Amino acid sequence: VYLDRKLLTLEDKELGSGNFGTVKKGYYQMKKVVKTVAVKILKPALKDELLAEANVMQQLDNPYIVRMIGICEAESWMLVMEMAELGPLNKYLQQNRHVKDKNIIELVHQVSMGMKYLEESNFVHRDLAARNVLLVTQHYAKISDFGLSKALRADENYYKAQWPVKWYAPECINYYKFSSKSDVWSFGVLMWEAFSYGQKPYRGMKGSEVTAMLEKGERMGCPAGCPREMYDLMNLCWTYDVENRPGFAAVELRLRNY
Ligand SMILES: Nc1cncc(-c2cn3ccnc3c(Nc3ccc(N4CCN(C5COC5)CC4)cc3)n2)n1
Repeated sequence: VYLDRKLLTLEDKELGSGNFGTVKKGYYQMKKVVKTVAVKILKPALKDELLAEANVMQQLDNPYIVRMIGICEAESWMLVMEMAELGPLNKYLQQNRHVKDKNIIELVHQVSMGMKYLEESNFVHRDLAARNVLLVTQHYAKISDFGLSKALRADENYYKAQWPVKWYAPECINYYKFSSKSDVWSFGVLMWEAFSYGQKPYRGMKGSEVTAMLEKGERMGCPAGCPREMYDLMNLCWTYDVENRPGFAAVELRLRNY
């Protein structure tokens, strides 16, 4: 899974950044054709964290998950992935307010299929948000940013940590337990973000203020122009009790029929 640095050419402009360091556009010389790529370039536990991210991506093979090309150890550690040219979903929608709601449903349904696969694979994403959905085209979305993801043990359906608070279900905040159902709650917030054309959720509120609101049974309101069925699904994703909240099979199934 180890790439040749001479076969990788990086562009100076940067696509994004994270605690890991920077993301740059590049080109990798494949078997004959050259492939456009996005490269995460490492800036102390980050190397192990980047390698863990690569380990998850190596195991995943689904049309709605960003594909990794490989890793390269050169001037810095690099995670080379196929390029999703149109970038993060939230920024795209902030700049393209005329996408049809039908178009949004198609994109959020694609996200549920990638997440259904991840759930079937017993991986939890733990960072599912509109900023981590990338557009290949306006009609093809892929899930990215597996830096926090975990492979669940064969005998448990959750990972217990020893944070993007606004995307986390109550059981994550209160008990530190992350499951596919926790990702479902995030998917509900992601849906809200998508239908709000990339506005931030719980605008102007502290994480502790968000937690108090949810405990009161309050939820974000319906974004302007959002179809009732999609708001209803969001509310179902925001079911307080992990046991009664739907899984991705149920979410994906509802989205497919709609
Ligand atoms: N963890 C992070 C943090 N940041 C980025 C990424 C990231 C990861 N990936 C994996 C595959 N593909 C991508 C990708 N792709 C991308 C494509 C286009 C843009 N945009 C840059 C700004 N641009 C304006 C400046 O000129 C117009 C709009 C398009 C950004 C990212 N990004 N991962």
